[PDB]
Amino acid sequence: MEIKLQGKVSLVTGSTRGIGRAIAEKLASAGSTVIITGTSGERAKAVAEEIANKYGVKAHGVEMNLLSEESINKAFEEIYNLVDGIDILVNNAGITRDKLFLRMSLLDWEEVLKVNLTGTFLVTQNSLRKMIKQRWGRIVNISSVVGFTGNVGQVNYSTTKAGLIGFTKSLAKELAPRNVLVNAVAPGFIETDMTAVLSEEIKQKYKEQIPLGRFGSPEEVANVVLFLCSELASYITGEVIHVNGGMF
Amino acid sequence: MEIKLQGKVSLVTGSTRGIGRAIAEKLASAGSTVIITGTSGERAKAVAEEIANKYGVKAHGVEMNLLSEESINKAFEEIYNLVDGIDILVNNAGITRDKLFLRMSLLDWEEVLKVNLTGTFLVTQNSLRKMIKQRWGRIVNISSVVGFTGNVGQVNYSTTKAGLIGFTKSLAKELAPRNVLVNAVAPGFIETDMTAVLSEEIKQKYKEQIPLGRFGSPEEVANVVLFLCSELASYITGEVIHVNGGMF
Amino acid sequence: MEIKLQGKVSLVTGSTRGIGRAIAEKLASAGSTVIITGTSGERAKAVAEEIANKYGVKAHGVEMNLLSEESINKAFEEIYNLVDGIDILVNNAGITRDKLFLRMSLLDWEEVLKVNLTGTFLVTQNSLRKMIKQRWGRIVNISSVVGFTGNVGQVNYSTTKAGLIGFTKSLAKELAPRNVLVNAVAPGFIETDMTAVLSEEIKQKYKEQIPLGRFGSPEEVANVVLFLCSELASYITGEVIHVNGGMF
Amino acid sequence: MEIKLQGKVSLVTGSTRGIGRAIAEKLASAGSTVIITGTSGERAKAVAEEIANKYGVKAHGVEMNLLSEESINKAFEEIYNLVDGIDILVNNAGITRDKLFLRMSLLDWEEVLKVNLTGTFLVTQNSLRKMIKQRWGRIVNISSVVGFTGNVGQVNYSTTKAGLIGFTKSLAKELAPRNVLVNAVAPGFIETDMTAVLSEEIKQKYKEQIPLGRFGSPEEVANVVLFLCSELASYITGEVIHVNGGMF
Repeated sequence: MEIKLQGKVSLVTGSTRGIGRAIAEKLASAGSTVIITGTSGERAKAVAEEIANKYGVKAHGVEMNLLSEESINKAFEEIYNLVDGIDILVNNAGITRDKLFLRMSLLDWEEVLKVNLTGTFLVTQNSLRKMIKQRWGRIVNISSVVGFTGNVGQVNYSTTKAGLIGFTKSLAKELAPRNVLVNAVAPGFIETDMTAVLSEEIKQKYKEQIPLGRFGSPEEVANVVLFLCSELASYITGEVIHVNGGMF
Repeated sequence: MEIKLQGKVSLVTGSTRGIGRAIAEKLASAGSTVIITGTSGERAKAVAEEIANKYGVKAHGVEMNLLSEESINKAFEEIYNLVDGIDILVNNAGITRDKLFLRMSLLDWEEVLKVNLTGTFLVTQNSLRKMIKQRWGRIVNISSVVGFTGNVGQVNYSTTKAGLIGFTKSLAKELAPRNVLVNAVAPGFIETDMTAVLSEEIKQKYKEQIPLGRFGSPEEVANVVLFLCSELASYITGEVIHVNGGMF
Repeated sequence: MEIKLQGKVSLVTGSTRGIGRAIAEKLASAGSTVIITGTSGERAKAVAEEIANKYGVKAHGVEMNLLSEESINKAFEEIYNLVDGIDILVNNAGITRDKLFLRMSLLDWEEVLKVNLTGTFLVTQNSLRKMIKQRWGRIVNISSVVGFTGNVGQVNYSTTKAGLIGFTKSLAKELAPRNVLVNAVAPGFIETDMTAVLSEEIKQKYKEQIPLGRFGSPEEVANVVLFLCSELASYITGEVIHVNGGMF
Repeated sequence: MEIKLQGKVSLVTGSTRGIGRAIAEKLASAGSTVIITGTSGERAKAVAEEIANKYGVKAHGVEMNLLSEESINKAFEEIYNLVDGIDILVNNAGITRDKLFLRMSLLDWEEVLKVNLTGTFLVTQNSLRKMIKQRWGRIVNISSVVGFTGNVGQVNYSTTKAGLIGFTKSLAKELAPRNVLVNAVAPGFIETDMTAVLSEEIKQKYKEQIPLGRFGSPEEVANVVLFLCSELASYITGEVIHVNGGMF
């Protein structure tokens, strides 16, 4: 029983590092052609080159700043000149602009909404063509346990991660007749190189909230995304899969 | 067992008609001073006057266009010159721009998020002062059953109604230490004057999804808001109360 | 705005103390006739008398052991010889038999299910007659936040509290056409006399999980039950109201 | 990227037909040794023989009537004489005893609870030994969309399917420190040979509730169970994965 994606093209936004990069590497490991995006076109192309060398797949990197509608449509013009179209979309790009509510600036609130909700809206609208035409497509939106539980200092981020669930369920209903499945993965506390700036004390505090007693790895999140893009998830749509070690 | 709000001041956005107006009248019937808002200041002041004559409460109407930060600030400058501060905030104002996803324009999407999420954000930030200082306050966010089930033609609206849940849960956590409770009410299918433009045909349809076999009235939603503003809801925060006749 | 239940008859199981008693007193304070039940008929009649003297309502106490179908039937035979019928049922009686799963005996498991689910089933079947005939009735099931989050040492109890949600949602659908509303209240950590046997140590701990920073009182849970039995909850059915200070 | 279970032993209850048989065949297809159970030991051994011939795996059939604690412990004595122990448990066995509530017999209620909750409790307790010892184990409980939405005529079944979620989350927390993951799969409307007795009319009615517009196949449910038993689900525990074509 193997999962193979040879012949498919996957676009993973915000994949020059962290969870997004693990997701693109995981899809590449299953045979998928992959499109890497980052706010830096140079870094995106560099990462795409590394992934192609490591797994031997066709990979392309494009600059895409989800704060700009122009940057997004422009990245897609480049994308459609490189591939026939997109079969799999993983809306991973997302930002935080943390601040206690009473003092959150309008810009901190709006940028988070602009990238996490509007950027996801635009990227998804631009990726549907081939999927609807062939009646096969997979869209996976990366949400967060915080969109379900709420989190102090992240009212903007939590609002968007919960909003993505409404986005996922509504879009899944609209696209279901075309066999394009739309789902969400909600990671809990995942270890990335950024976790390195946390004090041992704060980290143990977070781990205490986790029944498995450990942070998950980016690859463990990527594995669930891979499952949703596989033939094993053909009857799942409009669903959220929590990957948080038992925390919620 | 009496629910009384005499001495309290309630701001209900988008209350010149529909559910918003029913909420403002319900709070006034319990003795609350009320602030009515609408895109038409003239209309808001007129409604405030009718409510004041009907229930005998102190009422004020102010123009507030949630799409405009300047309008919001100007409304609050007027409010704080009329009232000592706000004890109760009901975030009811919201819009829909229904379109199938494949037919949705960036403005159809951005306008709905700007009013429903960003307008709610700004109104809430501006209404907290008195609640926090006195360690008592109630914020009720009006979501919708479609933020939970998703709905065809409403990917934008459903995203915002789901987003208000993450907003509610996160804000509830940040303000809980100050005893300011933040909850949401998620109405199902409610009969308003906007409902008459639908066929008796399409209405019987919608009713098919409702176990109680009938649409709810605006007053039935308003009654739940009243409950959340009362002493009976003193240990409830970060919660969503579904008022949908058993459909979800 | 007055919540009055004069002329209504409420059966509250397991109401000789704790949350059950607070619920019965709260309903009596709104004018309801109340029926108190306990494993000790003598104790139930005594409590009924105290409540009757304190609020001036018609109150009756009956012995009801939910583990025993014969006890249940005998209690209802007595009830229908004292009251015309039941308008409001609060399924509050329940037990815990805490054990780590690997240490749980079949009786630790079966007793908890027999009382919490099967006893609730039988009491409810026996209380519907008047509600159905008159097209008005309210059934409130007391669940618990652990039925939602799960809890170590409580696999049996959590199974029953989660089960009461499916019970509530299904029964709500079957009775909705008759206007008999079925809802659940899921208290978080509530301070009762059973609480004093815990260390100030372990209590401060539990409080750590609570945003409001305090345990709720039995009266705060009772107030929510009262709300569900009032005219303010006429469009709510098949719903769970969490009363946990923001923990879930 | 392949999923292989060679060397592992999987017990699937109620696997002589339908979804349970698809699940056992799917695990066998990935290389797992499989234990088939049914109320008829003869049919269980026959199915096990067929699966072993089709996939070439070690397979064993045992009679197990979940209505009897004696039958269950006895099946396990046979099981432990055939395999070192159990690495994967799929609690699939479940029954319905449909009846409108007001007229449901106590036996219809209790049998459903006895098999779906108590049988699952006992089977799970008997299967943990090897898992806890080696710090690797996967338990998958088959729930149902009806445990979440409720369903007319199935208050007993819905109660148990929702109860299994509390069971899953509590047990996941207790076993997480041992790396034994406990999850649930909630199928929606799945086509089995029993679906053959439904009128074309009723079936179209059900399909109308499904966005994908079709029933899922037993194999599509089995695929999700396989995912949860794979290395791709190593950070998932205490979760429910809905497999219902977008219905909920």
